[PDB]
Amino acid sequence: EVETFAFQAEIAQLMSLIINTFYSNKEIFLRELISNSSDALDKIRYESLTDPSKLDSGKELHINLIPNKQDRTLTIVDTGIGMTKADLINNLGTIAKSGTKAFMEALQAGADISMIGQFGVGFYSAYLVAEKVTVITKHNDDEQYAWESSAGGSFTVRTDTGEPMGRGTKVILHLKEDQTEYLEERRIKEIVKKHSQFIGYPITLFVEK
Ligand SMILES: OCc1ccccc1Oc1ccccc1
Repeated sequence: EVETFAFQAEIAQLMSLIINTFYSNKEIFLRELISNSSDALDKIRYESLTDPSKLDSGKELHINLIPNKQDRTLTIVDTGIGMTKADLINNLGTIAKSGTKAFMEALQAGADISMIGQFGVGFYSAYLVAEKVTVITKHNDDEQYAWESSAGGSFTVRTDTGEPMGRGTKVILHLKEDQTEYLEERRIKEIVKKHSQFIGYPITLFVEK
């Protein structure tokens, strides 16, 4: 049972700008996704301060980076608050309509694409490097769902049949054929050290083979 949705016109416009604009500094996608994961981990931490049972779905608060050269995927996993089905459909918990508006007024006033995260739509920087993005998520108040989009104006949502997650979000980047440098251990390490060195949660870079 797969539901197919149209992006709001402004989000489709943001996504086409990210895909079609010539912009070499693509590596900031990882900073933006790690920052999103950190924000989601902050939220479940804050909720657990007054209700410890919110961590019954998992006490550990962390971020994992999993490259897979055979599948040509880079997966960013966190054990944050996760997203309900409603949040997934509503632009993955973002204020994407007003954020895109603010972002594009900034771009014509001297900003560049690397500043996307200041406008709440940093998730969509995934399409700097990915031809398709899958988002698997589990929130304490909902079931496990899979969101997917290859851009082109539509996304799908289905109940996830895969591995149970407990709580949190998994962003699977199906990389473009010429963006496989982001599967290389030394390149990911360099980017994490450059842009994410002060994130307040353990970031574990998995190795392969
Ligand atoms: O988990 C990071 C993440 C992944 C995909 C889309 C948005 C995300 O950012 C969140 C999600 C939920 C709460 C707060 C921030």
